[PDB]
Amino acid sequence: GVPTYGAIILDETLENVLLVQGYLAKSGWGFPKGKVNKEEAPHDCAAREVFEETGFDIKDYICKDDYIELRINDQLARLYIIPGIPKDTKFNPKTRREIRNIEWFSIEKLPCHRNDMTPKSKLGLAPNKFFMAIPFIRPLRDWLSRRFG
Ligand SMILES: CC(C)c1cc(C(=O)NCc2ccc(F)cc2)[nH]n1
Repeated sequence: GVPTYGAIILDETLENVLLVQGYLAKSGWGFPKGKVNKEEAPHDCAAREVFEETGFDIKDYICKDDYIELRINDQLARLYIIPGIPKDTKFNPKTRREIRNIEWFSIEKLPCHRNDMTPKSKLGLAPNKFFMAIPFIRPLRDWLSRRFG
């Protein structure tokens, strides 16, 4: 799998993160990210993907060592952490054929795991519209604890 790059954008309070919702297969909510182009630097891919999906340019704010990276089914996904973006920032995707909506979400109210269906005696996880974000949420909370307190 080809690596993906993106960002976790937080507001000034550090309470809220920016998620985007796409269409069809990508119909839930997740962090803005996408597939690296051949010969493209990770920081550049992240800024480009985030710019296309939200209209907000993170290039002046990316810090090289501040990211969270997960390998999920042998695909690397790296999200650069970008704090302090004002909640009144007007976000507008370029790619409005790909992005339905863009919203702030409270970190503390997002799930950091999906629920089972053990109150139904059935194996698996119930659907959750935050499926793509979920795996970053515990690591983000642990990273904010360390970096801030
Ligand atoms: C595979 C299934 C579970 C899935 C994946 C996603 C998803 O990625 N949504 C967020 C998103 C959408 C468009 C975009 F350009 C960037 C991020 N939603 N459902």
